[PDB]
Amino acid sequence: APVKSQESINQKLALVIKSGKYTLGYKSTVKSLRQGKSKLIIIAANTPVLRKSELEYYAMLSKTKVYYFQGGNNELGTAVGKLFRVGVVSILEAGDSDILTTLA
Repeated sequence: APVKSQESINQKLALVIKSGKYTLGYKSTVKSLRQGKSKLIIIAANTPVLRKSELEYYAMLSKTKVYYFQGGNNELGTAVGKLFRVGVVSILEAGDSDILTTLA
């Protein structure tokens, strides 16, 4: 999270989710990252050190990037699912906008 860009990652990631391949929620990401073919993970959820370290480990095993958006509330829920607050996300094919090569 670059200081002002809490809207930009939201907008660009929803703009991607319009047709690109994503996953939502801890088990969903963990599964999908253990499936290797991920490229970018987002953590916008109250995620402690061991929990982030596990996601970060799968983002290291898979040849992936980690993006912390850990506002301690729900700020990416806006882009992804609107209802749940746990903004833990990952993207596998951004076949829409360049997010995994610019938000890199």
